[PDB]
Amino acid sequence: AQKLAEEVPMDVASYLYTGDSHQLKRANCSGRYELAGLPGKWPALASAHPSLHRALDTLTHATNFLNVMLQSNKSREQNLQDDLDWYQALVWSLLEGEPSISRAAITFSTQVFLQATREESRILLQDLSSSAPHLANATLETHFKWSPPYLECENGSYKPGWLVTLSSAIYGLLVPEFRGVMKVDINLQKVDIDQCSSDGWFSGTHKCHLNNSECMPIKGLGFVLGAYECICKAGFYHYVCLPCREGCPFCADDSPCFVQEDKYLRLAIISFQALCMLLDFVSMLVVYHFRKAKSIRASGLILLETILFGSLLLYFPVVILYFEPSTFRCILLRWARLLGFATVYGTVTLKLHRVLKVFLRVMRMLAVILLVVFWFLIGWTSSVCQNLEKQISLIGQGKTSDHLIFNMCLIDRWDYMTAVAEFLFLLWGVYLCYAVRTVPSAFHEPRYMAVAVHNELIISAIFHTIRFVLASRLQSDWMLMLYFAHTHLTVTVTIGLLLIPKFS
Amino acid sequence: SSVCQNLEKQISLIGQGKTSDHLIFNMCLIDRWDYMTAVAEFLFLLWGV
Repeated sequence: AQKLAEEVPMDVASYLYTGDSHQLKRANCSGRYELAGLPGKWPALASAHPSLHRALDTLTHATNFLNVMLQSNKSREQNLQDDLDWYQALVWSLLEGEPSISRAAITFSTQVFLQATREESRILLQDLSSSAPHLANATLETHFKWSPPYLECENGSYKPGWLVTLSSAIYGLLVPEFRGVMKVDINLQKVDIDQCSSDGWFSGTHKCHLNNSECMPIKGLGFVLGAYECICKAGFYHYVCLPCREGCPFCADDSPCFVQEDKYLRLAIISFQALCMLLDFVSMLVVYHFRKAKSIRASGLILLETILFGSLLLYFPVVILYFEPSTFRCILLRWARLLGFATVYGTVTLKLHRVLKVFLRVMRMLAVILLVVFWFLIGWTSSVCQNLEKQISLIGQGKTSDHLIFNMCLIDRWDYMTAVAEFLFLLWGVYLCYAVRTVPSAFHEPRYMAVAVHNELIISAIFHTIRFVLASRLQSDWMLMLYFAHTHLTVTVTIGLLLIPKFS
Repeated sequence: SSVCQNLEKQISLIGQGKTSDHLIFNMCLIDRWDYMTAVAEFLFLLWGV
């Protein structure tokens, strides 16, 4: 409607859309404009500047004045002596009242009329029909007469200004009739208009509807189009308002907000991780086949398969942290860590305790610490889920280093003291191995395990250290190498020292 | 540690009251930890028994 309604006035669209001197400084008009529909629905001073009210006020004052005056009894029609002076001074003061009332006429015949227009400072006035006086439209009516914006031209180029008129028909004086027509016209061209108003002058926000849309319009200049600036709300800007590439505002570009990946790297990483877990399972089967010469008695078949189930319980964290951080990730992480940890190293150290008694009842020591670890997962798990899944803190976090973003599983002071557990439960065995210093068998099994223990203490301490130190400025790739590296190092090691000799 | 490093000042507290019908009463209170505490005491003395 409004869009198709723009193909209305040729050599005026510069005066309409640009509101420009192309249709004004040089464009043959030979006709005044007409807002009888080029306005809003009708605004009728319901969508009003105050100036409308001021104009109507002076109008109605003069209207009542002349009506009651003409309603004076015995209407003489005495236009001879001085009544002409009264009407002349009246129209002078009239057009002198409004600084933007350009021309105005007043006719009274119960063809000739008084008129005046602002030349520079005086009311260029003469007893001749001018400004406005529509006896024709008053007879057609046979209230006041609203009017239309215009242009300073009837058979000429439309000069500066677009003229909106106010007009009325002089009610006569014991009945009434049409006895005159008085009307003025003011410049409806320096009149601020609103394309994005809720209701205004034919407000159409046809530049920013929804697509990250806001209209932050150009408020008051005058009767000019293209005066409704729009804003591109939280996305890109290339009359283009666009989204972001992601839920990541400040999209001066539509660039991405995440780290660059190294997928090809990650494939082989995971494959090699499966390699080690394959070796784990495989060697468990190796055990359950070849169980009948020295190793079987000195080293429990049971206790071996314990350790391997440990390693297979253990290697998960890697395959985890290739995948994305959901909160359900982090918890499995804590699960696998502590379970593989205790389940292996308990049996390890207990063998040595038994050795030490031979110097001078296994599982009824081990199931204890497995118990305590069960308890722990439960306690901490519930204390985060039931009471912190929703309320206060967030675990899976989108943390940013510098330009980019990355998700990750986060920490808590809990896992600090957990690492410290690792410290001490090894350090026991370390005391153990040290003072048990010279003690025989055809294996140097104690030297083997003691090696494991010194290894893991120093090195798993380090791994936990270099994760907790600077996690808040990590990418999601350097970390993975860390996990891969330390777990392969220490634990493939601590497999091999036990398994290697027990073939040859 | 959980208290003294996270929820000391930031978001939560313990000095805390509820109401019977429309009247006030403050106290300390609980979370899941005291639950697990109890269950440990239980099992410990079970072994003793």
